[PDB]
Amino acid sequence: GSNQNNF
Ligand SMILES: [Zn+2]
Repeated sequence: GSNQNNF
């Protein structure tokens, strides 16, 4: 799967 981190 794809992963995204938005701090
Ligand atoms: Zn993955």
